[PDB]
Amino acid sequence: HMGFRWKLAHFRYLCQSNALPSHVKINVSRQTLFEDSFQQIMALKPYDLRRRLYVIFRGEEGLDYGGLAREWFFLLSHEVLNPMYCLFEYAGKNNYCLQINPASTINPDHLSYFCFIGRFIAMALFHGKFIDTGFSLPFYKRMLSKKLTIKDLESIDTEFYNSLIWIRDNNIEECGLEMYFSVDMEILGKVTSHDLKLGGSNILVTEENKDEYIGLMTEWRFSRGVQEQTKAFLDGFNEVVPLQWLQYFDEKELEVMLCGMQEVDLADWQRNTVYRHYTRNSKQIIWFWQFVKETDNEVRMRLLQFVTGTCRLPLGGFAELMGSNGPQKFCIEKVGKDTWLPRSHTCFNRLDLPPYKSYEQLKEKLLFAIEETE
Repeated sequence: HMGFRWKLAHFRYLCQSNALPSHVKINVSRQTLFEDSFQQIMALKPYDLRRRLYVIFRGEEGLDYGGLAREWFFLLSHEVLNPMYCLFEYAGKNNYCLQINPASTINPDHLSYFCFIGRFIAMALFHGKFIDTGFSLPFYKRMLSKKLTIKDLESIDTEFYNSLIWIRDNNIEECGLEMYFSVDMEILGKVTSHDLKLGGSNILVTEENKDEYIGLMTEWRFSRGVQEQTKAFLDGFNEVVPLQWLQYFDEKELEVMLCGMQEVDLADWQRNTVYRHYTRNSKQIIWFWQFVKETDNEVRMRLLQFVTGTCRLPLGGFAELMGSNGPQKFCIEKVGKDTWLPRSHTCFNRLDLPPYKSYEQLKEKLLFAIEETE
């Protein structure tokens, strides 16, 4: 968003100064890639991954170049991320980035594999290698130890989000009663209970606490069924790249560091945008497009994650954007008044754009929302 270039160079320098001598060799077959990569990497010390890397596919091919590193991180990235291994699964369907599968527990060694994946993604970052990862912004928030907001919820469970929203800005009734600081959970035949805090199953939710309740229910919704997995992943990543080295980045910057910056096709974007209470002839829309045309590609990318929840576009361009209902094109809807700030609903690839009075005001308001979002 701003001094991102500086933060990036700073990270690069940090990795360079921490580089370790000698090297590590990785011998894997083009179709046993996942399993052998796992065995070899886990048999090495985590700091060994900070040494030079020599990946020799014993599909016993070419001669030389970190093009194989790039291919490896690319390939393995799709294998580890492939839901066929039961570690990760897909989000809002038939879409694409991914989520830690609560049922990974089937594999009794899933935690060993999550540690491996964490080491591998930290390794990619340490060597400035890009991966086709599908991690969500909130997962990145977790990596950075940034508290999840109720907005983050909106992009994961619209139903859960709607109930917590009501509980928030609204006093308990005509729809509300007794709720406690516990959750009476999922997957297992027991009919049991989980406390959100010490003795929580006995603490009634009131019109004074409810704010902590909301906080605790949000975090629980994100890590439910995946706490162990998440911890295993972060511990592995941390041994290779200390999470502290990332403290200056926000979740949107972290995503870009892993997938890489890409150019946005403005014509594809414009012809595949839909509108609500706005038209291509609305002055606000004419200004919106003039604004996207004028700014940096980095601003464009931040705007995409603000609205869609990611900087990555599916194969096929904007015409293929998906929601949790199937087709969900980029949408701009008019709301509130010119004094409001723009807002978004990533689950719907929707931007709420107040009817501003001038280009300058639109520009100023969008930029603030795009960068200052937190």
